[PDB]
Amino acid sequence: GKLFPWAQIRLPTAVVPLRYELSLHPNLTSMTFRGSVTISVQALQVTWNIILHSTGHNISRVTFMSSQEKQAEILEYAYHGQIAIVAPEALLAGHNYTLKIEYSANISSSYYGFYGFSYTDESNEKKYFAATQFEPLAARSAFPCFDEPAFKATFIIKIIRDEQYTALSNMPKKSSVVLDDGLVQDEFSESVKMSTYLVAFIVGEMKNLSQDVNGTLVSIYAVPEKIGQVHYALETTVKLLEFFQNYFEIQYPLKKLDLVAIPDFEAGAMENWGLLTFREETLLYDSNTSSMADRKLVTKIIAHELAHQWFGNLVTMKWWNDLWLNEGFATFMEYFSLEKIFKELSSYEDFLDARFKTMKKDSLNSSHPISSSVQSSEQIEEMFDSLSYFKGSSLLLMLKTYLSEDVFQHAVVLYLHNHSYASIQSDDLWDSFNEVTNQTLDVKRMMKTWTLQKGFPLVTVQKKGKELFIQQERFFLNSYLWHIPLSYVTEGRNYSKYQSVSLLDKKSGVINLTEEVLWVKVNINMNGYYIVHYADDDWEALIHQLKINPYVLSDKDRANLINNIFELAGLGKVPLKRAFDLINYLGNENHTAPITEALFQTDLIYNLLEKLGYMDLASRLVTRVFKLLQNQIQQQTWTDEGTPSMRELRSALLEFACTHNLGNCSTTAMKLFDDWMASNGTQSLPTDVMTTVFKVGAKTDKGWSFLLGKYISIGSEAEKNKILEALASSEDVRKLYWLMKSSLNGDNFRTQKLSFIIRTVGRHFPGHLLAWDFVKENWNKLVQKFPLGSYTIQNIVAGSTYLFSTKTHLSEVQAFFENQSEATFRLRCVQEALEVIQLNIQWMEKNLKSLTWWLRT
Ligand SMILES: *[C@@H]1O[C@H](CO)[C@@H](O[C@@H]2O[C@H](CO)[C@@H](O[C@@H]3O[C@H](CO[C@H]4O[C@H](CO[C@H]5O[C@H](CO)[C@@H](O)[C@H](O)[C@@H]5O)[C@@H](O)[C@H](O[C@H]5O[C@H](CO)[C@@H](O)[C@H](O)[C@@H]5O)[C@@H]4O)[C@@H](O)[C@H](O)[C@@H]3O)[C@H](O)[C@H]2NC(C)=O)[C@H](O)[C@H]1NC(C)=O
Ligand SMILES: *[C@@H]1O[C@H](CO)[C@@H](O[C@@H]2O[C@H](CO)[C@@H](O[C@@H]3O[C@H](CO[C@H]4O[C@H](CO)[C@@H](O)[C@H](O)[C@@H]4O)[C@@H](O)[C@H](O[C@H]4O[C@H](CO)[C@@H](O)[C@H](O)[C@@H]4O)[C@@H]3O)[C@H](O)[C@H]2NC(C)=O)[C@H](O)[C@H]1NC(C)=O
Ligand SMILES: *[C@@H]1O[C@H](CO)[C@@H](O[C@@H]2O[C@H](CO)[C@@H](O[C@@H]3O[C@H](CO[C@H]4O[C@H](CO[C@H]5O[C@H](CO)[C@@H](O)[C@H](O)[C@@H]5O)[C@@H](O)[C@H](O)[C@@H]4O)[C@@H](O)[C@H](O)[C@@H]3O)[C@H](O)[C@H]2NC(C)=O)[C@H](O)[C@H]1NC(C)=O
Ligand SMILES: *[C@@H]1O[C@H](CO)[C@@H](O[C@@H]2O[C@H](CO)[C@@H](O[C@@H]3O[C@H](CO)[C@@H](O)[C@H](O)[C@@H]3O)[C@H](O)[C@H]2NC(C)=O)[C@H](O)[C@H]1NC(C)=O
Ligand SMILES: *[C@@H]1O[C@H](CO)[C@@H](O[C@@H]2O[C@H](CO)[C@@H](O)[C@H](O)[C@H]2NC(C)=O)[C@H](O)[C@H]1NC(C)=O
Ligand SMILES: *[C@@H]1O[C@H](CO)[C@@H](O[C@@H]2O[C@H](CO)[C@@H](O)[C@H](O)[C@H]2NC(C)=O)[C@H](O)[C@H]1NC(C)=O
Ligand SMILES: *[C@@H]1O[C@H](CO)[C@@H](O[C@@H]2O[C@H](CO)[C@@H](O)[C@H](O)[C@H]2NC(C)=O)[C@H](O)[C@H]1NC(C)=O
Ligand SMILES: *[C@@H]1O[C@H](CO)[C@@H](O[C@@H]2O[C@H](CO)[C@@H](O)[C@H](O)[C@H]2NC(C)=O)[C@H](O)[C@H]1NC(C)=O
Ligand SMILES: *[C@@H]1O[C@H](CO)[C@@H](O[C@@H]2O[C@H](CO)[C@@H](O)[C@H](O)[C@H]2NC(C)=O)[C@H](O)[C@H]1NC(C)=O
Ligand SMILES: *[C@@H]1O[C@H](CO)[C@@H](O[C@@H]2O[C@H](CO)[C@@H](O)[C@H](O)[C@H]2NC(C)=O)[C@H](O)[C@H]1NC(C)=O
Ligand SMILES: O=S(=O)(Nc1cccc(-c2nnn[nH]2)c1)c1cc(Br)c(Cl)s1
Ligand SMILES: *[C@@H]1O[C@H](CO)[C@@H](O)[C@H](O)[C@H]1NC(C)=O
Ligand SMILES: *[C@@H]1O[C@H](CO)[C@@H](O)[C@H](O)[C@H]1NC(C)=O
Ligand SMILES: *[C@@H]1O[C@H](CO)[C@@H](O)[C@H](O)[C@H]1NC(C)=O
Ligand SMILES: [Zn+2]
Repeated sequence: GKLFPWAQIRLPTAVVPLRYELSLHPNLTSMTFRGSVTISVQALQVTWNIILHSTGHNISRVTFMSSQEKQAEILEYAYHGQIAIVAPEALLAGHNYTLKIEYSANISSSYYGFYGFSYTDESNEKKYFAATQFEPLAARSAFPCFDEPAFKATFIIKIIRDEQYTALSNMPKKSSVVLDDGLVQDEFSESVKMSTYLVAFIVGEMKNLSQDVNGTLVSIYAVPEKIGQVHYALETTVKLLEFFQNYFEIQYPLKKLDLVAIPDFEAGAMENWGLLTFREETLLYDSNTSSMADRKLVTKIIAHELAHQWFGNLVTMKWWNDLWLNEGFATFMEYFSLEKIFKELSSYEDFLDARFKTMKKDSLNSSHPISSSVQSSEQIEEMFDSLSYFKGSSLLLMLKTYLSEDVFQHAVVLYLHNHSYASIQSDDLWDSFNEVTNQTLDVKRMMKTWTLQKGFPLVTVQKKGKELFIQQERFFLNSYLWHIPLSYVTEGRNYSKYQSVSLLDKKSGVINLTEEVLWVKVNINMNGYYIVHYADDDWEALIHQLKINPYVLSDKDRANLINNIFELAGLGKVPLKRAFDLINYLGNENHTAPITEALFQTDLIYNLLEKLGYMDLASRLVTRVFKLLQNQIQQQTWTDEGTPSMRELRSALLEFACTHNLGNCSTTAMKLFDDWMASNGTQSLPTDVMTTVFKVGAKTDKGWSFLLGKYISIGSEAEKNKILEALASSEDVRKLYWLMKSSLNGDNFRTQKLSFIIRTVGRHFPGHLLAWDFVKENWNKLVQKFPLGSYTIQNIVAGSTYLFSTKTHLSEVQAFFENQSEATFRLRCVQEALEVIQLNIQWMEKNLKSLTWWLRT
């Protein structure tokens, strides 16, 4: 880079793009493409060079176009992904110029950038498909551009395809001219002002189902064989689109909106303006073969991706340090829209579980402020983590419960209007709230520690007569104050309940209770991003109540108490026995949210013990939890009867009983599976129990082979994923290895399912070591397919490491990562992984001998 005219990661500010015209001629059979982009730019400062982004481009020609065309010289700096155009005459300030670069390139074999893949039809024909995934930083691999989100421009896109293939892009199509040799050239209309990471184009054989919605054509695309499965998606997109245009008070601005089920896609979906793109398993749906977890997944993702058309596309963060302004808003709007127009799905259970898991991570010293400087490519990819998504929506949810829902909307609508087709940073949002409260509250001041400081506060609560003493401190095990909007509910001696709110912006304070009260619970429904720790008498009060009658608290409040007690046991604020004391109430619980959280704490302790060789202790622990839930597990029916939350409770209890061979569930499941196999896979299996039935079946070599045959045979991808979870839960190490190797190479299983497979293998005893070895031995190939730092990698590092609980393993994991580049060693997921092992070591030090005692007999 020493003879390159630019020394920094971030492009200069002296030249800005106005309009791109991109012409691509891709070849899916040779996996290459020819390109010619033409950029109109304006120079704001006198410069001799244009610094631009480009990787993997064999550039044949560069010309400064006018009348007279001037050839220009081009320099490359691949370490920074940058190229430098040397101008023949200096670019003057206040002038604009038009640049043209003709180039050729390979189509990607990764999931990043303009990538191409191959699939097999039902008629057993091989088919070719090409698609884009640019966010965060791959647009530059497709065409030269100013590949930073603040450089918003307009795009005209042109594709030369073979006539059998459809070409979609962000904007509607304008023209189609038929050329020689079976080729068409599709031209698309010029786009709105957008960032380069949103540009998208697809080439593949696809059918469509469309509906006009008030002048905007809404279409669902999929390969021809799956087109019968897009109806639900179409219905749901219409509902959410009219809900969002109403709540935001800004119409969706493009004449069409496409949603595309891509046969091979790593993310769950991508929010490209006008061309939303999804995994097949996250868009297609069939009530006959898809569980209610599947339904809810399709509807969540749609809600999330549609919300990005306003939060992210219309209004974009200036730089990736504020990614949470896109992803936090989209995740809030996803779960908010679901509670207003799809209450029945009880999506709040999903949002609550996700916040519980984000908080465990956010509690580690390897956590970062949700707004953190990032400059390196891997630092940018790592910004796509749970904090951006679920601590960002928790910040919004804390504000929405604090201020009115009406105040919140006012601020949202004002924010989006002011900043349409432009860029924003954190303070711009805190301003819009300040304007809506007519500057009474200083939102910018209150939101400071939540935005700039990692972690969350521990609120400690003690009752003294008719008052509550409240304090706050940082939640950590070896820092500024937070402005904490506190909520409490309390039951009086006349058995009357009251709730109120108070804002703790100092270290300590006293809440005046107007009466004397039986118990008190702070942080209603965990609408605040903090953990609450009670004095001993005040835990006991809440525990005594849960045994007498748990239903004076909501089911979110009860899930919150189980999560907080166990997380406070890890910290050491309460002995582990008090956690177990609390979930002894579970005999009277029959709601999903609390049972789900108890089973997770239970299963996490089981999976830890099992790896350490304490197979006896683990099993004692599940049999004690089984007795607590015995009545609930035995009521369960093997059907799809009931509300969504009851169907989800059914799957959790039958999965927990079958997995630990408790009761006769094993036997019921084997009988149902064996009758399924006799039918040759044609008998009705209830969707709710299909994971569980398959898993039991996959434990024999006959049933394993049978399941595999239908995996490569059936048309329901959601059913295929239940088969894959059952296949990957075999105890036959040869088969597990064969499953990972196969997904990694793209044969039979697609590389998109690898993270799922690796994690399933690594969760149980047979594959535990196997999965971590596959990760270590295939690290370099993994990082060819998935970018270093991205969520797929974070998910693989975490899922293969987090059940290690020995000093030896700690040093192994650390030393393996030190043998990689510093960029790899200093990845946040790698550091978080090392801290989680260290906490396992200490948790076992503190709690093992006493756990052996309460399970003695
Ligand atoms: C990327 O590089 C490619 C390599 O140079 C380039 O060339 C294209 O390559 C692909 C892949 O090989 C070809 O697609 C395949 O085409 C064949 C043959 O298609 C022709 O024949 C069929 C039917 O006749 C066949 O029938 C029997 C069995 O039925 C065969 O045994 C027999 O030998 C015959 O091949 C016919 O239906 C096709 O007609 C199509 O196109 C015409 C106009 O071109 C239309 O009138 C018609 O409606 C129809 O759409 C065709 O004449 C086929 O068997 C495969 O299934 C597959 O379709 C391309 O044909 C080939 N193109 C050319 C011009 O050579 C790619 O073009 C290049 N891509 C880009 C974007 O540049
Ligand atoms: C999760 O768990 C909670 C707690 O167990 C459930 O709530 C309970 O639901 C049961 C339903 O079986 C309730 O029991 C019902 O009692 C009703 C009337 O109670 C009055 O009368 C009894 C004596 O009969 C007194 O003890 C009491 O003080 C009341 O004054 C009955 O009407 C019900 O029987 C009905 O069904 C049968 C057969 O269908 C009919 O033949 C009858 O005519 C009658 O209509 C039933 O016995 C219990 O009271 C509830 N308790 C609480 C605390 O809520 C939730 O339902 C459960 N949730 C889920 C999703 O499973
Ligand atoms: C069960 O027993 C309880 C006993 O507390 C009964 O509830 C109380 O009922 C009495 C009589 O009706 C109420 O007394 C009245 O209170 C009026 C004030 O109402 C508003 O303020 C209350 C408290 O305000 C102070 O405290 C809070 C918390 O620190 C601060 O934020 C405020 O700024 C104040 O300093 C709220 O509880 C209430 O909902 C209103 O917001 C007052 O104007 C009247 O003149 C009278 O004094 C008493 O407020 C009730 N207490 C509570 C906690 O609700 C209940 O009725 C009994 N059960 C049955 C069935 O009757
Ligand atoms: C450099 O290139 C820019 C970009 O094209 C030129 O600026 C452009 O100027 C025209 C007007 O001369 C703008 O069009 C206007 O649009 C508004 C509303 O959309 C309309 O009311 C006007 O009647 C007019 O049509 C245009 O928006 C503006 N920029 C862009 C990005 O479109 C500029 O003139 C060129 N030359 C120089 C010396 O800078
Ligand atoms: C697939 O999409 C096309 C549009 O791209 C649909 O055919 C169009 O129908 C719309 C209204 O639904 C009209 O605005 C267009 O003029 C039609 N175009 C053509 C070329 O006929 C078609 O209906 C969609 N397929 C399904 C099954 O809905
Ligand atoms: C259906 O489309 C029309 C036209 O796009 C919408 O009317 C627009 O509403 C916005 C918001 O107030 C105005 O800024 C435009 O000027 C209106 N356009 C026209 C032509 O009147 C209409 O709101 C849409 N339907 C719904 C339910 O929102
Ligand atoms: C927690 O992590 C922080 C940073 O992630 C560590 O703080 C650094 O400590 C070194 C000590 O040599 C300093 O050079 C750095 O400046 C510190 N970073 C910051 C941001 O101040 C700290 O060591 C860790 N703490 C614990 C208890 O593990
Ligand atoms: C629109 O957004 C602009 C930012 O472009 C807001 O301007 C900020 O306003 C606050 C409070 O007045 C100031 O402290 C900032 O310094 C301003 N920023 C800039 C860059 O000027 C403006 O408040 C918003 N307008 C409306 C009508 O809401
Ligand atoms: C805490 O709340 C209690 C109950 O509302 C307050 O006690 C009341 O105080 C008012 C105002 O002085 C008196 O008129 C009543 O006689 C009291 N009621 C009862 C039932 O005792 C107390 O003043 C509050 N303290 C603070 C610091 O706000
Ligand atoms: C059970 O289902 C399987 C599909 O997994 C069937 O296997 C197919 O059978 C037909 C002919 O019967 C062949 O044309 C296909 O190629 C087979 N698919 C394969 C082997 O992957 C099987 O036939 C079904 N059982 C019965 C009794 O019909
Ligand atoms: O691949 S995703 O699984 N797809 C996806 C996209 C949007 C929202 C959700 C969601 N909603 N509720 N829970 N998750 C999931 C994922 C990527 C990153 Br970065 C995450 Cl954080 S999640
Ligand atoms: C670059 O493109 C030129 C012109 O098409 C071609 O001759 C040359 O082989 C290409 N080089 C590489 C390394 O792709
Ligand atoms: C395309 O791939 C081949 C094989 O890896 C490589 O030699 C060539 O340089 C690639 N093209 C570009 C433009 O990098
Ligand atoms: C299992 O035992 C329960 C009683 O706990 C009984 O109702 C059920 O029928 C039994 N299941 C089978 C398959 O025998
Ligand atoms: Zn998103």
